[PDB]
Amino acid sequence: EVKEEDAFYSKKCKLFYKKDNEFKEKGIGTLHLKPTANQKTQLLVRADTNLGNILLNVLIPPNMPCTRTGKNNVLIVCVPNPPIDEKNATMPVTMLIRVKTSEDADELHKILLEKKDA
Repeated sequence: EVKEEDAFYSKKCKLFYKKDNEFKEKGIGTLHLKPTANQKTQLLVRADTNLGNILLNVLIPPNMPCTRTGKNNVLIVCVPNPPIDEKNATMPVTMLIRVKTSEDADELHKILLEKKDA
């Protein structure tokens, strides 16, 4: 039987932001998608390491572009919280999520589209 959990979509993955035409590992952790007080979806990512620190906590906006790269890779434009850049703080940054199975990637991208739809 399937256990109960707040987050409907939970899978391990690695975050990576684009800085100076390069990708830097933000921090290994697991993504947790769960509904918020509002009709919107809240995005949260817990650190894989023992230390349970928030890697990225933001709210899926109404307008968000999607970019599916490779087979098991996924890219999305969103505001990093906390923000890495001080000047571009307001402006979002490119983030890439590398999953274990190319299957998880597709699903992850698909869901998002639906989440942003409503």
